[PDB]
Amino acid sequence: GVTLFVALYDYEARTEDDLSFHKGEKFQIVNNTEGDWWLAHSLTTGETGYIPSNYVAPV
Repeated sequence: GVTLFVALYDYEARTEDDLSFHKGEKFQIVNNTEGDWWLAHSLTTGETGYIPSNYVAPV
């Protein structure tokens, strides 16, 4: 099945296509083949955007 990811720390986005999120927020990863910023879909907000991959861990 799928691997969800959980935020380890809060984060405030600083660029246009990045998500802001809270520790504990969960994500499905849409794309991880373009570097360390991953396109992710938040299970809290329903939004899609980039997250720093070191801010999450697999659930």
